[PDB]
Amino acid sequence: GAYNEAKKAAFKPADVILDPKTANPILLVSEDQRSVQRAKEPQDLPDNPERFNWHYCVLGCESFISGRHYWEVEVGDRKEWHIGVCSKNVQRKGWVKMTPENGFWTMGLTDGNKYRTLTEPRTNLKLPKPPKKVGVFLDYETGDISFYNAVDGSHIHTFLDVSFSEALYPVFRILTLEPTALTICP
Repeated sequence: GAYNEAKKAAFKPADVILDPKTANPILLVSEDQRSVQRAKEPQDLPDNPERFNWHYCVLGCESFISGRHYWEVEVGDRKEWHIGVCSKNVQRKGWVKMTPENGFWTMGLTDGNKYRTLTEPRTNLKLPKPPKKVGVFLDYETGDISFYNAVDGSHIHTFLDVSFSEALYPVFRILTLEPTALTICP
């Protein structure tokens, strides 16, 4: 409603571009670097330090170190996805649990209709109607990372008062093979 729109007025629209050097080798980044798909099996890519080698993750190219920013992700009719923000300084090699304590502030969908935070423990989110487009808001100085349905402005989750000192990236994760990609709205 009017509340989420005038919120949007106070946050700078970020132009998020996926970074192919960060993407786990099971992921494909599109030619326009706005969408991500999965491959049936891993591609042959370098194990460069930037790359997630266990988690099925990819980062934006640009990080945030101050200010208020937002971007929007077309999740569409996908059955599975997770999105949010992570530290520049997360562990990219080997497994770490994707939780706030490890520098991941994410939420998403599993099995078509189970929305959750990747808080520790996870928290189940009851969304009266499924989002097609998710708005992600970052306020670096307050420490808030929030998720909204970008069409009706309805709130999905906020991580409040996080203690940020680090650069933060947009992060995206997909586990499934589906016909619909995960796509950044410009």
